[PDB]
Amino acid sequence: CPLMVKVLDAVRGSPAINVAVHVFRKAADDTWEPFASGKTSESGELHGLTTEEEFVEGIYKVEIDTKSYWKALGISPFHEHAEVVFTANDSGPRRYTIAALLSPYSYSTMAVVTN
Amino acid sequence: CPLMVKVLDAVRGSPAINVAVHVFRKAADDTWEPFASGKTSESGELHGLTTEEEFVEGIYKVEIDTKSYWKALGISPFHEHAEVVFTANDSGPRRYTIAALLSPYSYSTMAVVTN
Repeated sequence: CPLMVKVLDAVRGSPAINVAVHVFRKAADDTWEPFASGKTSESGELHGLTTEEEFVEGIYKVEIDTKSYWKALGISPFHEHAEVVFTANDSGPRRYTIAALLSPYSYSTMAVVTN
Repeated sequence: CPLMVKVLDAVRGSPAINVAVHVFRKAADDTWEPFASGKTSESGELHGLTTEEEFVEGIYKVEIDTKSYWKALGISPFHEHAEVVFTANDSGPRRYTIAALLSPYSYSTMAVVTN
């Protein structure tokens, strides 16, 4: 699969489990259309979001529901959600891993694009 | 100034100068309404976006135009922009500094909130 999302918790030093993730694709009319979604696994990963056939060039948004994650742990967070917005280009490199490292008032996100 | 934005460039070890920033506020009908915009100075800072009177409670989105930054520097980055989405002023007025540390395939953002 061409798109994987990984979410980690910097407060507890753990995968961020059962985090809701929504992927959207930008439509011609510039609105965001649901594309795929899921919850992270026990390893903080969400696999299986799409297939090579379905994941065509375009602008995509990954929304990670960090607020709900923190609230279920009893912790007061700053953000409503985390967002990752990027163009998929299949000129060269074919697999995208979108990683997010969560803290209450900060987050870091990285993209690893390989093979 | 209740809202300040600070942007740094992790490739150069410097302020990220001339970075466009657009702030949106969610309206009663749930769409993102333009609220304020500006660009970072030579110190990577953006002051003057709003006033304590205008910066009412709401859900705000700070969009940092990182792709246009990397490309005005001749570089092809991953993200379209860096987004910071948060509820503001729901326990009374606060001052928010939204900071972002930029790399071509990653960024970190953090919020300092003071009363």
